[PDB]
Amino acid sequence: SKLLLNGFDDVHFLGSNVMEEQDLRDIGISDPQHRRKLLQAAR
Repeated sequence: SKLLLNGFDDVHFLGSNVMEEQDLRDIGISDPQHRRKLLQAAR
């Protein structure tokens, strides 16, 4: 039997996870203050 679904399942979940992990860290890399800290560093 193919039994491909049994394997893809673990993947179907990883997706939402990879987003939840990047969505929680993005808030810190997209913060407003970042502009003030990037301006003095880029200047």
